[PDB]
Amino acid sequence: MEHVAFGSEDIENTLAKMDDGQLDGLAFGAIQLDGDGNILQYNAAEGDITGRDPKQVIGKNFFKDVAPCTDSPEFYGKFKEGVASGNLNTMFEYTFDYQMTPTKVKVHMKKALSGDSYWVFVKRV
Ligand SMILES: *C(=O)/C=C\c1ccc(O)cc1
Repeated sequence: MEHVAFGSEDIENTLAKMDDGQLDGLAFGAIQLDGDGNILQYNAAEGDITGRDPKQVIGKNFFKDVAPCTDSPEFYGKFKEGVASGNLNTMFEYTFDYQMTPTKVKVHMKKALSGDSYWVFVKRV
């Protein structure tokens, strides 16, 4: 288990040194999106929550194909705004319900230390 807490203020610095292998050790879901919403990373933990096979969704558009239930002003709206503005740090509850049992979750989104990469952290509530 990779000892990193959900909601840590310096999470993006800590996660900068993790490979996909290390990323699977987190106690929470972690997805890495590019500026266009394509999945660059998607760890085992999130997969436990959504049922998705991590290595299968990589390279696919999240908002378009993986998780259409996040295609809303309440989720997709903030991401694109964050991307545009060049910064993002927001926390809010949500419910994933596409092709799965409705699961109330907490979502944390924040720009990565990298230029055009963005994190989506997910935990059960
Ligand atoms: C809403 O988000 C529904 C499903 C879903 C699919 C994939 C991932 O990663 C999260 C949620």
